[PDB]
Amino acid sequence: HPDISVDVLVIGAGPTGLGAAKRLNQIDGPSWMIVDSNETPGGLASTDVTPEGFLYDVGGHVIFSHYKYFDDCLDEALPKEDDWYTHQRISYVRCQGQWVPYPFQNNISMLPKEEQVKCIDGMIDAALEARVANTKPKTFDEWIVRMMGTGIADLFMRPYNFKVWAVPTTKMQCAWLGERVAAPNLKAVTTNVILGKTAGNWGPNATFRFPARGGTGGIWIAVANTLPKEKTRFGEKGKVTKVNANNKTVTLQDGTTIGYKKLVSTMAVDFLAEAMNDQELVGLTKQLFYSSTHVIGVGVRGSRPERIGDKCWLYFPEDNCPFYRATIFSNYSPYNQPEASAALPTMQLADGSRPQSTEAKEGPYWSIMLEVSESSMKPVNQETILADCIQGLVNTEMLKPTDEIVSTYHRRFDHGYPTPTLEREGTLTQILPKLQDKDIWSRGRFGSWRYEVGNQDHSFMLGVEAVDNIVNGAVELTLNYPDFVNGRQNTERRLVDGAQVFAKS
Amino acid sequence: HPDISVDVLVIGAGPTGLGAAKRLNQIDGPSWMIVDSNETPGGLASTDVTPEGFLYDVGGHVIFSHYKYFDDCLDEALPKEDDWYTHQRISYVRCQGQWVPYPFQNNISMLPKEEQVKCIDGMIDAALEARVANTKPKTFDEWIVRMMGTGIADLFMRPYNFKVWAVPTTKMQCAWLGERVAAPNLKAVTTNVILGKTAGNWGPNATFRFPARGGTGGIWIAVANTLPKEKTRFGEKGKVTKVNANNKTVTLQDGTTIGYKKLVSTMAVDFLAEAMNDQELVGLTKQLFYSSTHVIGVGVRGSRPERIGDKCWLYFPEDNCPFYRATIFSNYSPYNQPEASAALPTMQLADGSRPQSTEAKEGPYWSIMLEVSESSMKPVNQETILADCIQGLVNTEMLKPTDEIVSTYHRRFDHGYPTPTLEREGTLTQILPKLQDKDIWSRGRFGSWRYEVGNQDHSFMLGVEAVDNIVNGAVELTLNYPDFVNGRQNTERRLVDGAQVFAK
Amino acid sequence: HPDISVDVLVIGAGPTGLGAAKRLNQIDGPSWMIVDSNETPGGLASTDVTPEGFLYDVGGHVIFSHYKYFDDCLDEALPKEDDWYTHQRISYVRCQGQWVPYPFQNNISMLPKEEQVKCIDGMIDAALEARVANTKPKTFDEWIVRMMGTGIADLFMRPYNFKVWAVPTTKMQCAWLGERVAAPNLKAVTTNVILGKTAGNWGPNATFRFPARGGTGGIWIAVANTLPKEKTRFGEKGKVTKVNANNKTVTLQDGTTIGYKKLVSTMAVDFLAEAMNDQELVGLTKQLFYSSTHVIGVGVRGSRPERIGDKCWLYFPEDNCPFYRATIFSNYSPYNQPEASAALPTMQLADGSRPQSTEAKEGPYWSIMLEVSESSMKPVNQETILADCIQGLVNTEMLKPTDEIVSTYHRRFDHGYPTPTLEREGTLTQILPKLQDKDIWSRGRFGSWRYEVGNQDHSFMLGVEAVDNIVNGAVELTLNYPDFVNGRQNTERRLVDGAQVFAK
Amino acid sequence: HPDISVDVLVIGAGPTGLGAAKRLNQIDGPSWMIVDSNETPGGLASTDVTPEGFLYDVGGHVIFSHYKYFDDCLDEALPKEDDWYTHQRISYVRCQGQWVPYPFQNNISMLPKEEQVKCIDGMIDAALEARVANTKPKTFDEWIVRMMGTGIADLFMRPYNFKVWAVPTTKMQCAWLGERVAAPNLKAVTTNVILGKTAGNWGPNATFRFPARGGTGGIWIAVANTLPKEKTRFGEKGKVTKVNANNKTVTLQDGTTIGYKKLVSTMAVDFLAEAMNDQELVGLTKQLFYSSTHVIGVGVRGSRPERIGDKCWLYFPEDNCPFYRATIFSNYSPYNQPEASAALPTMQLADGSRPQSTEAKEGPYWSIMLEVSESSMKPVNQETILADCIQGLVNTEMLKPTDEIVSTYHRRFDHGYPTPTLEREGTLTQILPKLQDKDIWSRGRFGSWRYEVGNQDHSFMLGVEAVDNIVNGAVELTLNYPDFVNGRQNTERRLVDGAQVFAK
Repeated sequence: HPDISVDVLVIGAGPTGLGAAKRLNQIDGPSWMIVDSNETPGGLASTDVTPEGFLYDVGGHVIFSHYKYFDDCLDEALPKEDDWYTHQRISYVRCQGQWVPYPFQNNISMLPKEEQVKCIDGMIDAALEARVANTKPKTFDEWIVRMMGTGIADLFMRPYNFKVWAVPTTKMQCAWLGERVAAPNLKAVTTNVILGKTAGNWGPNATFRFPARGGTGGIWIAVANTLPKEKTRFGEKGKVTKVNANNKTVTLQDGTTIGYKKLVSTMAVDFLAEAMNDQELVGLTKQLFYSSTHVIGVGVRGSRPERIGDKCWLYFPEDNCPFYRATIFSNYSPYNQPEASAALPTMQLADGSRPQSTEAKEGPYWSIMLEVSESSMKPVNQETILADCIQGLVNTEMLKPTDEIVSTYHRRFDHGYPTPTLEREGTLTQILPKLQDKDIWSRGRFGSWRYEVGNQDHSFMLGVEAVDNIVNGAVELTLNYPDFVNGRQNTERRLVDGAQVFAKS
Repeated sequence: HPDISVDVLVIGAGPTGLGAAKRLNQIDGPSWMIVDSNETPGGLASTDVTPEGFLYDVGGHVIFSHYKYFDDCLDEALPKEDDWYTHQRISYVRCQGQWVPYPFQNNISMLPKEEQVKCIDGMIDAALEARVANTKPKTFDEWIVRMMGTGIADLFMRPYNFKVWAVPTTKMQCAWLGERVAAPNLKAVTTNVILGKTAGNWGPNATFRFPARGGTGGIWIAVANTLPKEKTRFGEKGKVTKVNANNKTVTLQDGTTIGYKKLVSTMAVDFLAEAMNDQELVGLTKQLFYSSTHVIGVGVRGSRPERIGDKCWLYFPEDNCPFYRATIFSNYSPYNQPEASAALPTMQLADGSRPQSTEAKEGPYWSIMLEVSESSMKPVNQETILADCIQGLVNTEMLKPTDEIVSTYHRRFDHGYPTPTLEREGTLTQILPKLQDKDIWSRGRFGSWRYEVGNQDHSFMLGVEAVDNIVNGAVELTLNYPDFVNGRQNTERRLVDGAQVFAK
Repeated sequence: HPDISVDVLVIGAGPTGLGAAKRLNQIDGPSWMIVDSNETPGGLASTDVTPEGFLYDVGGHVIFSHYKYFDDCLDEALPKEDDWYTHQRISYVRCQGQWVPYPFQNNISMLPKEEQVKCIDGMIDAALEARVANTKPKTFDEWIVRMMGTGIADLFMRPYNFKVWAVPTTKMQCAWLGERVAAPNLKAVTTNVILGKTAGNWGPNATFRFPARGGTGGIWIAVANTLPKEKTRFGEKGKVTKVNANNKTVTLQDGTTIGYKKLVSTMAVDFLAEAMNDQELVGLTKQLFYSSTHVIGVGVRGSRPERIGDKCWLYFPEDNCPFYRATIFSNYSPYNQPEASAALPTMQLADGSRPQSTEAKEGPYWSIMLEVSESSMKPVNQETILADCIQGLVNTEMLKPTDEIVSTYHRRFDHGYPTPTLEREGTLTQILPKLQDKDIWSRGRFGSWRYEVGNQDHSFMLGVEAVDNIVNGAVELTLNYPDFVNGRQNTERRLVDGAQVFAK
Repeated sequence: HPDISVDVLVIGAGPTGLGAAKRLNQIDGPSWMIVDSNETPGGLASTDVTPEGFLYDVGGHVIFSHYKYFDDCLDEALPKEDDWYTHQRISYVRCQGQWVPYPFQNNISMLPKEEQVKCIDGMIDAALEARVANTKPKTFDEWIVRMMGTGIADLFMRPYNFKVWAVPTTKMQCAWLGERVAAPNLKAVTTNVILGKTAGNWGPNATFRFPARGGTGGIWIAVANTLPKEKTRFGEKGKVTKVNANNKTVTLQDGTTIGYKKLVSTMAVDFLAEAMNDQELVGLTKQLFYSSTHVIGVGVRGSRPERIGDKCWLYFPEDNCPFYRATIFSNYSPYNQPEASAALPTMQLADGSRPQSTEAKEGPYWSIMLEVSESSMKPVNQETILADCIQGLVNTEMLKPTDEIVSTYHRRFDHGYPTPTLEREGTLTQILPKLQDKDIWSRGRFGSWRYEVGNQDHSFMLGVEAVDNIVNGAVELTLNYPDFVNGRQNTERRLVDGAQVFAK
């Protein structure tokens, strides 16, 4: 008999595990327990802070919720109106010395005329081909070129996606992008070129909310806090080392054994296979491809520069900088960096030179967060990446050579992005049924390895739906039908359902 | 304070209400109650019997299940292997003196060659057009011509569908038919013509199961039997006469009042509106269109004729008979008609004449079930419809003039088919949400009026999913995404879920 | 026995008839003569002069030669270098206050950005439709929209062409436009829009040459001058009044009879039918359609305005003026109007006011030539059309209100354009072969009624090829295959062929 | 000064040179002479005879005339109705043991069903592709697959054309096939399949006429006989050995020199270049591809076998025989072989064995004429080809092993077909204008090297038109616009034109 026994054991307390736990706790039927090897819940949705007081998420983290249930839990966790800040979804593509409003194709009036001609000519070819198309695109690359035409694809989506995924667009699938037909909106694009007009895809109703304090990681701490503490086990005490799927027993690092009837595993599925000592699953899961993420944070002295303005996130297809995306994290919340009266010495100037004075001075401060990808196809020199990113900041005109840097941050995350390669589904449809046959619901960004349902809200719901499948026979819609859950507002499932209402009387 | 109070009240004990009841009874959380004006549950999935012992369902009833939950409840209700008979899904189209295996277009090799030419030419036009199509069809008719071409459409789907829906194909939407692109499989059609082959869409894996006894109605009586009797109110005592949506109170015919928190109503939504005395809802529901169904049953003396054989259901596009579909109901089960030893006099010959003898004679017996549609666009002479059907049976060579008829059945069901008119959705998206905001889940063949999810399994699951939405925040998938539930095996929800397992 | 007998009689001495005559004269085999009711040859390619000394062609006449034969004869007729002026083919469309270089679609960068959007959107639609099109356009209108899209069609080709043809574009065929597929060059149009480029279809190698003196009429007088006079009969003496096709006899105004073996008739075919007293043919020819042309000329005091510059011809789609086309005729030759030292009083200002001073002042002078169409579907008030045109010149900013007009000209030509109606070919198929069988070669702008081969060179060659068919069994290529002759440099036939070289 | 001088010198008295001569003789203007290395006029349109009396053309020669002028000259040459025989254009494709009527695709009902399925499926692919095609095919091969689809292309046109051209279909252009859009008539093909119908493209309307005597060679002998003898120089005396283009002098075998103003050369343009000793042209003409033709004749004892019947010519795509085409030459005229009473010994049986008796026996007789192509890409063993052809006849069931062969004929023609390779035009547009600059009209099957205008009627007209260009400035339409001349009835040019009528 094992040290402790529950009906449903949840491994991991990132958004996915927390979702499983939130639904288990709501149902309050079967006994359950959630473990995590980290004392702080949140997983990849956590937040670090430098010794100098600059918070950084694990790269740009921006919530768009497809589910009311997710909204219910965020609201419960952070209920005050000043627990959040609201911003418009402002993004740009850095291209040939310009900040081009997203979406790129609707804004190429900013490029030289000769290049506009090439772009439009390419999209004309794409529109004429789309008119007689009778096949679906088979690769990400085909999808890109059919949507954009060659000239536009070459400027942004092709080089950008390589810098993101660290694999060529020709080696990726495109089903994950959804069911929308790959075809240009030629009229929209030429209309903006003719009018000499720019237009981003944001406005008063295209907004997101960011937590006032603690960064994204604050959300999950708050959510976790709403669970019964005695049913949680976070820290070294909660680190799983072995899973005997046959005995439905899990062994933690401190030797504790847990018996379960159903397992919800949100750890990376390749780590699960190793922990199960299953050679067959180990074999299969090493067929899955992923990239690592280097997050670099740069704290800068001064009020926010006019040139940065209200920008939120930014895309970098060009090769004059190593990052694919930058986030003006200081725009998300004034509490993401020290207040103006806090004193910090300048560490270096943006151009790498030493400051004239070593003395500590006041702010105000602003803050840039950058992401660099790494794969077996795209190596990252960890000893020079910070300095190279900072050089990239000068090259892209985000910093002047003279800008004062008061804080740096660099961290490498081994499992960053699960790759939508051509082979992914072929591999997943062998792995998941084998785990399912053992009453193991492997779910999450790396639990189920599906980027298209790999955001915070998706992950959370993957955990919720896993519990709902386990207990109520619910369809696991997010897991199996990304296009379905993404094409609708999911209003039916709520933090308070009829069940708990009727029970309370 | 009303006479009774329950958390969830279910109106109607046809397949839909029974689904609601079964899910409620499984969850066993909220209190609930199910009422019906009929002593026998089943609704349009019931079975009648003539005084001579011939059973008849409400027209051809053949189950194809999309849901394990449904199978679970059917197995629970009728657990024995001898409770069921298995049959292949054998259907034909009567056309120009021949029985053409379904699907029609794959079997036009049976028609005269000149006609095959016309058919193939039309489908060639449809293929070339589909090659450059970039719009979806907007009407049932357009959908048909794009799938089949003009020649084929005119031979079967066009005239047949008018006989079924009792409204022209140009007046119906086509979304209900699924997301599949409207375009011909030219190669499969020409291949069969070239090889001179016929081929039905059945075989050892395209089967269905039919209850050994009591006809389709027997399923629902047995499913109803698994419910706690004290939670059911069936008969005149359970006939709903008034619904007060404001006070969440229902009043039965015998004056009984029932308070509810949530209402699952499976009666026809136009009847519900009337019971609510809600004049706005009455106006909206009057915008919906439906056809009535005449079910005609004919019991015949003799061993099953070889010309009939293993046929199960049959389609009739042509003018020489008023029915759109016939079912050889005696093939579905030997208990659908009297044993051979049963003595019965001949009532008439199939040509309409009086029999030579009035003496009761033995069988064996076989049995034909026919359906005729009626609507405001397609009236039917009620007084002659039986005799017209019988003459139709002679015209199509299903009966010989000399065949001996020993039993007849005819019943008109006012609400037969909810019609997928062009207008249906615009009207429903006004009705269903308005009812929803009053905490009324109106669901089922006429409860929510969507034929594409209007079979027994769909109906049953509409009831299940309505309860599951009310209690467990489930998505009402069947109701809102026909294409979704119909395109997969719905395996997740079972009669015993983790919930009930952990409970013990 | 008739007064005169020749092998080949040529009726009419405009370009077509003179073509016939030049070929007959070069071959110098069969006997022949040529008649015309006018003393001065040239037909609709003649030139008038006002009492004030301003020349006017019969509307805008610009030669583009598709044939070396035609060149040879023009060079023979006018061999001196200073017999000609050369100009670039500079044309513009007047639109929304702007002179838009031709071709219009390549120059819409001159219009407001909002107009450009509408034009490009329209042309995108046409490009996507052209990608799947598998029929040819049936009407001029279809052809226009397929080529240009709606937005561009509506700004220029549609309204302009109604103003020209005096019938709606929907009533005309489109084969006469040639064999090019009706489809937009979307890339070329969008590229010029993107670059903000304008670009005319002219330059150092897109030129025309114009006669130094006598206007276009000078060419035909001089070509006619190369024929032997005794084979000509021009004036009242040569007016044909009767054609007896069966007796191969023609009667002149003065009673002279001329017998012929072959007849080349270049007068309007409807006139020919009347002269033939052939009611079958009168009936048929009356089915053809044509428009009348009002040629208005305006002589203006002053040096050529900068706003006018080197413009040659100009198109006017808009309804702020009655003319469809203006020509800056004073740009074609300095001898189209008086010398600067010539004194002329001002007849009126462009604003319509007439000054009290009759003082004759000197020049220099410039000149505008205008055309207004008339037909049964578009009447023209002959009494006001001059003043309306002049006000149109003010509306389009060709003239200032204060400009001083020193000469006016207005003449109506009954047969102006032979219209390419939908019915034209059907009707000509009944007419031309009927005449052919009577040994009558009816040819020319109204002789054979085909506008696409109705220019001076085409006409000339229709006459040449008629003779060549009569004498040498040549194919009448220009008559039957406009697309053929228009798509190549016709170099083979020359004023001096091998036959004449060897004969020496 | 040269031994003899003329305005126009014609080299070669095949159809092309004879066409030039006929027109010169008719015009009777410039002086002229025609020479040939062969005492008998006709070139590749001549006829041989075996010692046993069996006539053979240079392969199957069947006249389809596109020109009235050609008809005129043939009718002049052989004016009696009994100078000609008329036959329907009857042809078949030998495929998988069947004689499939031409055109092949309309008759695939004769093939096994599973193969019909493959053919139709391929043509369906081609039809759907043609529906969205926006390019012209670039190779003969692409043109074939677009017309026929893969399956049909593979059975006939692909393998057959390799056997004809002795180069792959992928190495040939396709413009020579005309302007017709490359697309299948899918309905025509499916219809005959569905109906199980076969039908050739012949009937009482589709006929040809063949000379009663002397084979095709007899036409040209008779036409040449209409020329003034004194203006012809045929035989060893007429063999051109040198051409001095600069001096405009030709040198014959016997040393005679002829001066000309204009040269119409109908010899192979590669031999012309050699005779001109022009190294630039010799290099260019060596870039032209051509195949050699082997003609095999087989005379057989017996009345015409039923299996052969009224067949005229036959196509052989398959590898079980070396010939690409066979002609039942004995069907063209009873005078193409000895009369029945003529006695001839049997030379061998079809299976190659000796006859039982070596004595002469009577007919009747019939006759097969066969064509085998040869090129650098496809060698022919000259020593075994006769035997291989005869075996092919047995393999194709044209001869029984027992049939008695009474005559054999074999002859190799080095210049057989001028090949429409991808490069042909690039080369010819360099060669022809250079010759044209030296007043040399190089014209004919190998004179101008264009197969699509390489028949007897085209060749004749190439010469006629060459003269007409030289003397009358006519356009050379046949030479430059094959599609134009082949798409019309050319009725204008006659053996007696107006010119000759007016002269008398």
